[PDB]
Amino acid sequence: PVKPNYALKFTLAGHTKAVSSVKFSPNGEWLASSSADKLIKIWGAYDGKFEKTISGHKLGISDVAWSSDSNLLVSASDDKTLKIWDVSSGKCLKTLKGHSNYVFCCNFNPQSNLIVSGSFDESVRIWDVKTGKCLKTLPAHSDPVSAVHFNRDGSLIVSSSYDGLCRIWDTASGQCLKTLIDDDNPPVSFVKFSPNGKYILAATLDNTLKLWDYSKGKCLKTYTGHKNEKYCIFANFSVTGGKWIVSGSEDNLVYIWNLQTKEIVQKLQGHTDVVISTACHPTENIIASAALENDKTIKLWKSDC
Ligand SMILES: O=C(NCc1cc(Cl)cc(Cl)c1)c1cccc(Cn2ccnc2)c1
Repeated sequence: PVKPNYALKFTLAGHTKAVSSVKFSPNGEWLASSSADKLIKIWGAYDGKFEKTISGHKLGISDVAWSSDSNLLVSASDDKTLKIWDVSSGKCLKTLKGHSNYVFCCNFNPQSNLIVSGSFDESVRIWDVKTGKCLKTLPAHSDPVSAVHFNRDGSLIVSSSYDGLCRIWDTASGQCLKTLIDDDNPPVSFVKFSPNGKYILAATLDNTLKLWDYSKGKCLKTYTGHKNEKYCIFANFSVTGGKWIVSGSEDNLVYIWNLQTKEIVQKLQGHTDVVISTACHPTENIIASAALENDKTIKLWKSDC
């Protein structure tokens, strides 16, 4: 497989405002979406069929994340709070209060007993799932936080911000172990670990994605061609078939790169506004995508490799 062949299979309509994020469940059954319309929705991952709507937040939602057993959800909202949800019942189990401004990004750790979050108050907080109380507050940045992610065994946390920085945090201690500085520092709009945990993928608002060896502090790969200067766009590692890099773009397209050669191998067309979020299915060659206010739709593409 030197090139994939993703083609549209389903289009998922429902949200009455801009979509903010989409995520696949670990067991591979479901797709979850958050939106500016305060709502969370669940969809069939193979058939694109609507399942249910989960409500509660008093303002818009920017992000959502699955637990490892596909039974819980955490969400980050403009009401300065996070909420933990039981997917089956639709009940709100906990309401994480702490941040003093918009909560923008969230994630479970591999063990799924902890939750990390980033906020416009320029901080990162570590929460306990069962008690719902905050364990650590990290003075991470001097600008809004754009992304937070656990590594493979949950021992590390990576974060990014509009201040231009990427930082590695020890989960147990809460100490700052590393700070990534390039030749220049444009705002970092996204970051996350690699599946093997050796690398991080970082995006900056100068239309550029990069692969970093964080321990040795050097850039290994660079990916360009798309447009990204205003929005924090998600990016993924595609591992089920060919080894690609997936990301949205401000020109209403989904870009797919060959991880090694850094070549654009496929560009997906269909949306009518900025593509803000993408995700990759855990066992099948399926990609999900979502778009902003003028579009409001979610799309499911499938490939043979
Ligand atoms: O780009 C956005 N706002 C502009 C912005 C962001 C920050 Cl952090 C700061 C400023 Cl000043 C302006 C945006 C809004 C809603 C949903 C997502 C998708 N997403 C990405 C990560 N989590 C959700 C991105």
